[PDB]
Amino acid sequence: GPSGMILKRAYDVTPQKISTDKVRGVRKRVLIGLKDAPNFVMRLFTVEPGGLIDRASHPWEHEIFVLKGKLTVLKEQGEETVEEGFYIFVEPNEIHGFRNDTDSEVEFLCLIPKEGGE
Amino acid sequence: SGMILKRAYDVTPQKISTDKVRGVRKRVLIGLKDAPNFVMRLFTVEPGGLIDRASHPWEHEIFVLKGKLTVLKEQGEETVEEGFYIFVEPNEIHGFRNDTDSEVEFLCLIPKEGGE
Ligand SMILES: [Cu+2]
Ligand SMILES: [Cu+2]
Repeated sequence: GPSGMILKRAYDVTPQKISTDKVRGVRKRVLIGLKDAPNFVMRLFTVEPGGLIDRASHPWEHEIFVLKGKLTVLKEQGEETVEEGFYIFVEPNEIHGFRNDTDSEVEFLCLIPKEGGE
Repeated sequence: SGMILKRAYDVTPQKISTDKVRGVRKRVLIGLKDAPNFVMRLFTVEPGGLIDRASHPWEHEIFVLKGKLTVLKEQGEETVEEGFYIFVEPNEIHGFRNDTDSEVEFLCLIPKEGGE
């Protein structure tokens, strides 16, 4: 493929609104997307206060790193909150979701294999 | 289980000190034991630390978490700060240095073919 390196301020990517049956109060920046990625993509999610990524599962994993705030993680059984500096691994097909129960924006990096989209 | 939630700091850093890498610690957050496709590491570069120029047949996806990171390119260099992401194409010459007086941290993901 192509050569070179991209170095860019993540906030120079505009946050795009995500609105689906199971997602509300969320915006996403695609940092390293399908157009460039050999294998996996990098997104930066912003969860607004009260925003919800409701429980779901899908045939690919997540690798997540929490950048800002207190994130509530929804599990098959119950929930647990983590904060900036936590990582999360979600195996393929594992039930998961996220909620922001705080009054300030939560941000996390979320990487998936590119077969799962961007 | 099917979900791991952990404070990255709690993962034991590994000291690296070789002919090409000095003053660097590496945490493997999501490693080969868990990862179906790609691995997640967190590097700490001490003041004056160096990851010297190299290339390899896999990409890097990096996010700068803390500090001012000097990025070595095939020729020359570029400094970036916390809040920058870096995509290094496969085979591109790259490395890293910390010219500041405090620790620099960055997240670094590679496909599993690259090891952890
Ligand atoms: Cu998901
Ligand atoms: Cu490298």
